[PDB]
Parts: sequence; C-alpha cells; structure tokens
Amino acid sequence: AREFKSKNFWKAVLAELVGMTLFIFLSLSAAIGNTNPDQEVKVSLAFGLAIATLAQSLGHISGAHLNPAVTLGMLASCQISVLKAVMYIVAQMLGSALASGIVYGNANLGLNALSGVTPSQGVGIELLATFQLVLCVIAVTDKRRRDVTGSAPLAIGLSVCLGHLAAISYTGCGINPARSFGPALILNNFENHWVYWVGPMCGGVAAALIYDFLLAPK
Amino acid sequence: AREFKSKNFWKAVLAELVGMTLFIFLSLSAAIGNTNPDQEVKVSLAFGLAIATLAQSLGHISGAHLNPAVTLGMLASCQISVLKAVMYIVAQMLGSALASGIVYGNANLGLNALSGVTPSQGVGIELLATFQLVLCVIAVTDKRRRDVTGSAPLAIGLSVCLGHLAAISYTGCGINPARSFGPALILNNFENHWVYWVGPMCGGVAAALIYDFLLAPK
Amino acid sequence: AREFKSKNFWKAVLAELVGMTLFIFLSLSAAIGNTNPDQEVKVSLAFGLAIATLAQSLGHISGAHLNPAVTLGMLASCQISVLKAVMYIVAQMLGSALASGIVYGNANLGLNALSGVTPSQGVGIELLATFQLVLCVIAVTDKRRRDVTGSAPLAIGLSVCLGHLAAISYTGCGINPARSFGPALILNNFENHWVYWVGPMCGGVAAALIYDFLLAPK
Amino acid sequence: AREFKSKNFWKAVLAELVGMTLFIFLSLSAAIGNTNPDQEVKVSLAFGLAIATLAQSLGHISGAHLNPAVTLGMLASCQISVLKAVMYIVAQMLGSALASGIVYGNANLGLNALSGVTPSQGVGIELLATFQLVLCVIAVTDKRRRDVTGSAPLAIGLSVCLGHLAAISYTGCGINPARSFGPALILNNFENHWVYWVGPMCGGVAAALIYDFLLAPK
Repeated sequence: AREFKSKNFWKAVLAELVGMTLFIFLSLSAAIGNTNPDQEVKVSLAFGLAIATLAQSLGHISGAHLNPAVTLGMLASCQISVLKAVMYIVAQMLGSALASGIVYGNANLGLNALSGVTPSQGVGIELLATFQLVLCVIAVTDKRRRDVTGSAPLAIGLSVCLGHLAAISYTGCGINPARSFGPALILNNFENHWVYWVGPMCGGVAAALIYDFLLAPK
Repeated sequence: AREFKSKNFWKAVLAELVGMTLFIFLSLSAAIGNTNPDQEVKVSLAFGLAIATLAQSLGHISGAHLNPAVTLGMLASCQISVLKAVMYIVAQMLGSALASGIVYGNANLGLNALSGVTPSQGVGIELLATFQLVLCVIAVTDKRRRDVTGSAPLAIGLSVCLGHLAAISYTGCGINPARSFGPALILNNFENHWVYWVGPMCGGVAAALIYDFLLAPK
Repeated sequence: AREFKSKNFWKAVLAELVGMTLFIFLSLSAAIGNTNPDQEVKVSLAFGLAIATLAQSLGHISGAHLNPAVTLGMLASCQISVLKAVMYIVAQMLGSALASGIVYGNANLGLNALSGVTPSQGVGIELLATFQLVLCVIAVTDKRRRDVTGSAPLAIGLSVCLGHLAAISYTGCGINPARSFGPALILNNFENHWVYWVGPMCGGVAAALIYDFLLAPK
Repeated sequence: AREFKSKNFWKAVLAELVGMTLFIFLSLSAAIGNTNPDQEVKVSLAFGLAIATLAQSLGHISGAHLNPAVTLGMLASCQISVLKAVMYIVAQMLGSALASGIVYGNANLGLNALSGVTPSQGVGIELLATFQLVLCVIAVTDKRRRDVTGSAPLAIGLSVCLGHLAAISYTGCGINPARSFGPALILNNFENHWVYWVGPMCGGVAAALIYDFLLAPK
C-alpha cells in the first residue's frame, strides 16, 4: 500500500499538524506571557516540556518530530521517505503559522532574533544547539539499542530545554525552522530568518551523519 | 459483582478523594505561599509535581484522575462507567473544597481568574491547555502501547506543569474544574467560573475524540 | 544469620549514615549558599535532587530512607524490623549532625523555623507534607506492583521537592526529623523542634496505615 | 584485537571528544549568557541537562564520562583500562579547551573560582560534590543491578545539577577537572586551579572505593 495512499501515513501527517499547533500555541503563550532575562528559564522549560509532552502523546503515531531539522535529520538517517519529510515539514510550518496567528492575533521571545551576536555567530550557535537536539533524537530512538530504559520523549524534551538555556540569550533559540517561521510570517518580520533555517538544518543533517557514519555505524 | 457494590470501586473513589485533597492542599499552599510573575514557575512546578507524585502513588488504585476533565475524557474514551465518572467528580470537588477550606481558613494564584483576556479568550486558552493534558493522559495510559518505558505519572505531571507555564499569566491555569471550584466556593467568588468548566471539559472530550477517533483509532 | 550479626545489615546502616551525611551536606550548602523567597525553588530543588540522587545510588543497599519518617512508615508497614528502624534513625541523626557541623562550622533556610504560622498549624503542614512523601515511597516501592516503569528514586526525590514547594514558606519544610535535628543541635536552637518530629512521624505512620489498610490492602 | 588498535575504542574516544565539546559549548554559553546569584539555577540546570542529554546520546558508545573524575572513578573501579582513562581524559581536556575557545573567543560562572571560601574549604566542597556524582554514575551503571528502571543518563545529569546547586556559590562548581581546565587555559587564569583537580579526583576515587569495597562489594 503506497505511502501517499496510506491511512497511517496521513494520520501521521495529521499528528504532526496537531502536535505542532499545540507545541507552538503553548510555548508562545508562555514566551509572550506576563523582562527577558527573567523569562529565560520559564520559556526554556515551556518549550522543552511542550516537546516532552507532545512526543509522549504522539510519538507512536508520527514520531512527533515537530521540527523540520529533526525531520531532515531522519531523512539523512534514511529513516523516512522524501514524501514523508516534505509533508511533515509542510504540516509543521502550517501548524506553527496557525498557532502563531492565534497567540499573536519584536517585543519578546515569541520572535527569534539575534541579540549581541552577528548572523554568522548566530548560525553557529543555532547549528550546535540543534545538533545536540537531533543527535539526542536519533540516538534515543535508535532501534538497535536495548538500554534506553527511561522516557525517550522526556530526554528529547529536556534536550529542547537545554538548547534554549544555551542559545536563548544569543538567538532567542530557534533550533526548529518551523517554530521560527510561524512568528516571522505572522509578524511579517523575516530579519535574519535564514539564520534559523541554515543553522538548524545543517545541525540536524550533521547529527545524523556523525551518529550514523562515525560514532554508531550501521 | 456490581460496581456500586464493589469494594475496589469505593477504594478507588476514596483514593480520588484522598489524592485530590492532598493535591489541592499542597498546590494551594505553594500558590499562596510567601509578586505573581515571580511565582509563576514555582506554582507551575508545585501543581505539576503534585500530580506527578499523587498519580505515581494512587494511579494503580483509581487511575489518579484528580481532575473532572480527565475523568470526562476517560468517559468519552469509554474507559470508565458513568457511575465512576460521577463519583470521581464528586470526590474531586469534595476533596478540593476540603483542601481549600484548610488552606484559606482575590489576592493570589489560589483563585483562578482572568488576567488581560476576555472570557471567550480564557475559554479557548483553558481548552487548549486542558486538551494537551488529557491527550497526554489518554495517550500515555493507552494499553495497546508497548513503548511507554519511562514514568507515565511523571509525563502527566510535567504536562500539568506545561499547562501552567502556558496559561497561568492569562487565566491562572485551571485545566481542572474541581481545582477551580474549591477556592471559588471557599472564597464565594464565582466570577468567570463557567470558563473553568466549559474550557477544560470541552478540551478533555476533544482530546479523547481526536486521539481515539482520528489519530490512533480502535 | 541474625540481623544484628549480619554483614548486609551493617552495610545498610552504613549506607544510611553515608547517604544522610551527603544529603544534608549538599542540601544545607545550597540552602545557606549565596533573600529567602528568592531561594525557595533553588532550595526545594536541591533537597529533592539530593534525595533522588542518593536513593538512586544507595536504594538497593539500604532502601535509602534517609528520613526517620520514612523509616517509621516502613516499620508501620511491617517492612523493616524494630532493630533496623532504630539503627537507621540513629544513623540518620548522626549523619545530619555531622553534615550540619561541617556546613555551619537563625538567618536562613538551614534551620527549620515557623514563619507566620502557629506551632499547631506547623504540625499539620509538616504532617501533610510528610504524608505525601511517605505515601509516595511506600507506593512506588510496593513489591506487588508491576507498573512502576520509570525511576522510583526520581519519583521520591520529586515528592521531596513538592513537599518543599508546599511547606517551605510556612515551616521551612522539615518533613524529615533528622534533617531538622542536625541544624537544631549544631545551632543549639530547639525552638518549635517538636513540630518537626510530631508532624512528620504522624504523617509517615498515617501514610502506611492509609495505603496498606485502606487503599491497597494486603 | 588490542584496544589501541581497535575501531570501537577510537570511536569511544571520539564520542568523548565530541560529547565534551558540546557539553562545554552549551553549558558555558548558558553560564556566560545574558547577576550571579540570579543565574545559579539556570546554570545548574544547563550543566545537568547537558550531561543528561549527552550521556543519553553517547553513553552506549563510550560510557559518556565527559569528566576526568568519572573516568578516574571507573579506573579505580577496574571498569576501564589505563589506556582508555588516559585517552578519555586527553579527549575531555581537548574538547573543553576547544569549546572554551569558541565561546570566549574573571567576570562570570564560565571560570570556576573560589567565592568566600579558602582553597582547602574549596577542595572539600569539590570533593563531596564530585563524590556524590561519581557515586551515582558507578551505582546507576552497576551491571549487577536489575532495579534501575528509569533513565540512568537523567539520574547522572540531575546529580550534576545537584552538585551545582550545592557548590556553585562557593567554588563555581567544577566537579569535573576538564570542565575547569578549558576556561582556565583560554583565560590564562590558573588561580586556585589545583583545587578543581585535587578535590574532584579524590572524590571520584573515594566514590569507587566506598561503593565497591564497602557498600556493594564484589
């Protein structure tokens, strides 16, 4: 039964849309909330617990990538088809834009922005902070392992939290191109937006290649 | 042995009363503690760790719903009888009113209240923030799964924490009609109280229908 | 081989001494650190992560009670001998006094003290905040269960954290008579000290009786 | 196949280099971020979640020691060869120096420094705060156990977090000689640096001896 014609495939695409819409609605709500060094841990926790909770809730349905950089890492890791990667990323961008429009209707941590770093510094920070996330996703979901006895969704969520703690005061922490894209589109502010695509996507592919080709090869 | 006449049933109802009384006593104690943007993470953590701990302690006895919206989601998911849902919700409301009376004897995060949102905005925020909670409960307790290797009680507690991080600065975060009801009754302040019933109950039913009828169908 | 003459017994007593000394050294170091509403989450986390870590490290050797109220609950639950309970509590008091003397050599959260509550209010707060802890310990270690798939040490540590979030602004949060005793002895300040014995010990026994005689009977 | 000539050995050494570089890049980024009592929980969480995430990601490849004191404890515990300990520590020092150079290019929590304690007090604080970490690593990875049902990487990360909560306001919390070494080398400031070697290494060896020779003997 071909993937494009398969009920399970489109349920998985729907889970990604649903999960992304909730991820961005909840996280942006925390980030805009009710200045910005005070919010850093709260926001970091909100994004990380949002991913932990939605991956626990949907991961068995779609994988709960909720992140084009995770999806691209899985594609580079040959774990998903090109069709799945395209549809997941479309669903992620749509869900993020939908959530952003709800939450919103500059200023705060909703919109990723560089803070005291240049664009090329921001690209490197986003790359390393996404690299560690996609490395964790790939490693903790590696079907060869028998030693992942705790919660894989929680490990991924806490890696999202970690990426925020590291990057939020420099780039606002995107590590997720669809998460950056939603508020950019809604606010019609694409300043430095390419940083939040180039960095995370290179980091996600780099994580798949380093895990799979060097560290724990097939 | 009919449910109404069953010892295990009434032990489960008692666990819900006991667990709800402790959940609200401990969480309200943290929320009233010893202004309100400073408390947000502390309160969010207190409610989430309270649910994580009591679900770990009682979940094998009653399911540790401790939440009419979770109970209604389980009923919509056909996992509990109508009799169980009624008695659980009565036990939850009673436990919350009892705890509230102990803790108390406006002002703070004890009493859910709208803050800078309209009632219909508050209903939508409560709905989405409860939806993600009941989706997590239903998904993480789904008996078909074999992949929930970590702590299901902790996942649910962290989802409670997440719901607070998202909603607390807008609605005070109810996501739990009995949790809202206790302080409302004790303080005799039912202003906007219907928000904290309509939102969470619709969210809980919506979560059961979306999980069970669309995403991971039977 | 009689318990008093058994090598495993005295290794377990030694684990309790060692674990208690580290628990109090690390937690008091955080609590005295470098005013007190600002510290509440930090201190709450330090005590809870200290118990989570030491129970993960020693729980298979002694049970890692590290708490006379847990030990008394286990005795009321008929899971340890009277001899073990006595020696554990002596080891816990000694370890706490030793650690306190190291850390120290009023003022702060090192010494449990009532803050804006009467002694009888403090007894009830300590009782409920210990009750939920010992209920969690007993429930999560219940050998009949097969559903505790996550970390039992982490669940207990997070319950310790929860008890702090609830009680710290009222009583300083003892929920552990040996933890209260060390700084009291070192500071020679036993004001209201009986609160921190009566409350937690009644709570621990109450938790064993309610779990074992009512909720999940043998 | 001799260890020095083995592909798996050098993949493990590479994992340590990679994991250490990410651990220090991410943690130092959080610690320098964007004064120092405000940062304590954020920094404590960043270091602990960094270890939790990288140990979850790499632990099956190298053990994810990421810490000369853990490596020396494993050597004292006879779980790794002398060759492995040397190469791991070289890889850890190199990765930390590399990351430090990236992040940096006094002042803050990047560079471990004594704060209101003497060098010999700092040595004892570093020793106890490392002791509890290496005790946790050794205990939670003990292959004889069957009761470690949760996440071992998360337990170790939370122990790292705990060590920070205890030690950060006194020594900046090294508990990891390569983590101290990187910023010292990059900033060319080795003031009190021996504290951050002597304390943690003695603590790590002490943890192996106490676990293995006293508490849970072979």
